[PDB]
Amino acid sequence: VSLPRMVYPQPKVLTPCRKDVLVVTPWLAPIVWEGTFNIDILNEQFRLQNTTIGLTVFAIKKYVAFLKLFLETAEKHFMVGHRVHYYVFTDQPAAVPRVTLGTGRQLSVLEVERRFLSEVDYLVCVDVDMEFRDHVGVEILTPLFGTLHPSFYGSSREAFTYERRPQSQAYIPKDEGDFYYMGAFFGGSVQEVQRLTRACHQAMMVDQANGIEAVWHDESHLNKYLLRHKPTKVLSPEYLWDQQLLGWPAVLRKLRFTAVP
Ligand SMILES: O=c1ccn([C@@H]2O[C@H](COP(=O)(O)OP(=O)(O)O)[C@@H](O)[C@H]2O)c(=O)[nH]1
Ligand SMILES: COC(=O)CCCCCCCCO[C@@H]1O[C@H](CO)[C@H](O)[C@H](O)[C@H]1O
Ligand SMILES: [Cl-]
Ligand SMILES: [Hg+2]
Ligand SMILES: [Hg+2]
Ligand SMILES: [Hg+2]
Ligand SMILES: [Hg+2]
Ligand SMILES: [Hg+2]
Ligand SMILES: [Hg+2]
Ligand SMILES: [Mn+2]
Repeated sequence: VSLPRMVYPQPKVLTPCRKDVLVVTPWLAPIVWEGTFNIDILNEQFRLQNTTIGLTVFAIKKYVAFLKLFLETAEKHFMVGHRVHYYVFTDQPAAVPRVTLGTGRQLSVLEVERRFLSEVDYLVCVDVDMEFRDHVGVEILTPLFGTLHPSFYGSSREAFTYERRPQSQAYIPKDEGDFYYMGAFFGGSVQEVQRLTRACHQAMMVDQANGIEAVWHDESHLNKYLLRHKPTKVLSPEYLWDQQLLGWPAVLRKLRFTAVP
């Protein structure tokens, strides 16, 4: 469907978006930083498609305590204006807090899937011991995306904590690797996310049988997958930070999703 008339600042071809950071990967995938996108145009594009975003989180044992802040802040900053379906996987259904949600947003509690394919267009998978502090919207939606780990975004590949043992399916040699993605925030279309989760599950089963466990578990496999299946968008550390441990550097114009102290 055609976009309606819109009035906004004209993009300037001879004026770089950001001159301090890389905003596009070598395989032409945008790296999402504040200043690279006009959210009004993007909101229009995704709303015209009546986009539904599923947000999945696991809250087991004492982690159910993080749900209230997580959901409350998600209501203020996550995909506001769009259809959102929260999926909370927990071992304590009765412990899930009663959070008030805006219109067009719902929450499903699953006690511990084709359902995802028929319910949402995109799946966003994150850790629950976090809080949203600023805008996290449709600028992240794409077939497959990963997020730059805050501890290695400025490091050389040799420093990346990839699994280095050739006996592991998550193995990545010192001369390979684009970025080190953190397992705490990834997503994409339901189809691509299920392909990724299926691939990692099978790879971890193989390691299990071979008597080996990847150095950083699921994250090690996530990195191996994204190395071989390039993400169509990469999120900057604005999307995964810890102000207490890492402060607020100039390169980050916004701190959007952070660890809870
Ligand atoms: O006993 C646990 C351990 C982990 N988690 C989930 O797994 C995520 C990632 O593990 P964790 O946050 O403990 O380590 P980090 O990922 O912070 O290194 C947690 O945020 C929770 O979402 C959980 O629900 N119960
Ligand atoms: C849960 O809170 C967050 O995700 C915010 C960012 C935390 C940044 C932590 C930086 C220090 C290292 O963290 C560890 O890094 C290894 C890989 O080297 C793994 O990713 C661990 O899960 C992570 O805790
Ligand atoms: Cl998840
Ligand atoms: Hg720009
Ligand atoms: Hg997920
Ligand atoms: Hg997750
Ligand atoms: Hg994998
Ligand atoms: Hg897995
Ligand atoms: Hg994975
Ligand atoms: Mn965490």
